[PDB]
Amino acid sequence: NSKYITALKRSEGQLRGIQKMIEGDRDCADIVTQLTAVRSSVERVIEMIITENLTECINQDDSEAQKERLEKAIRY
Amino acid sequence: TNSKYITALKRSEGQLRGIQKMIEGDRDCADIVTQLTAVRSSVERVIEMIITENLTECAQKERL
Amino acid sequence: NSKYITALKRSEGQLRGIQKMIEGDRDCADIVTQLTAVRSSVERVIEMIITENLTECINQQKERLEKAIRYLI
Amino acid sequence: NSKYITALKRSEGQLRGIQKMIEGDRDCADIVTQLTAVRSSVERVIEMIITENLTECINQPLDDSEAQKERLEKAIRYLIK
Repeated sequence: NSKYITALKRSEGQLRGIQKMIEGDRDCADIVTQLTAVRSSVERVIEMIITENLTECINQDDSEAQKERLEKAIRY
Repeated sequence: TNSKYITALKRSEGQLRGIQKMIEGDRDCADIVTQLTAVRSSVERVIEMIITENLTECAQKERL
Repeated sequence: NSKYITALKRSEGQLRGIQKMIEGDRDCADIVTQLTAVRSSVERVIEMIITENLTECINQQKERLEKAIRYLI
Repeated sequence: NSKYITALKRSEGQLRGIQKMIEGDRDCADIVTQLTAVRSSVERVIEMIITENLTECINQPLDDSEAQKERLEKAIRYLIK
């Protein structure tokens, strides 16, 4: 649980860093590179919740477990 | 053009604080996945707007 | 088992058609959307084989558990 | 573009491979190992067409400037797909 808190705190702080870069008129490729890392850290939190939710979801839903399986095959 | 993207990332920054409050109060994790997917999409929208901002008047900035 | 002849044979003719489209020097957006359709239907066949594997372990045991650790590589 | 053609031929041919692994009933962790292999070869073809299209869009641009923002369409497909 609190793993996901600290990871989302990292993503929140990185978005504050990117705001300070846009304020500093930093280069748009440097902006896009850091925004890309934020996108990836949020997706990593999504992957970790869907992994944990699958591994208790098979020990038990309805047809929302196919969403979890769809997600894991698409990320694979 | 700066404050446009500042405001959009301030909105995403606060949505990540909201999702931390959702995790701390133990909500259904479909709701959490949906909100994080909205955060990822609003970040992707800012990426897309910045890239199509400069490549009209672009030298070289790229990404994968 | 023999449900999935048809989606895979469709994905075969789909990839043959993309080969003709690239041969026909046809538009790139059309080519990558037909390729994403291939990849999605192959993913859907993966998804159905995983899902009916996961139901078949329920009403009969490590076989659910290394199905779970398959999805997480 | 024969470089794409060889990889799509490998993809069709082991799709026949997966189909005739269903026509043995080979049990199915090995057929989804092979289906995963098909999926990732099609995805690395998709990524290759998309990058060399993107460097075609930037490096060899259209003479209509407003129609050269089909940069916008390849960037939106790059991001959300």
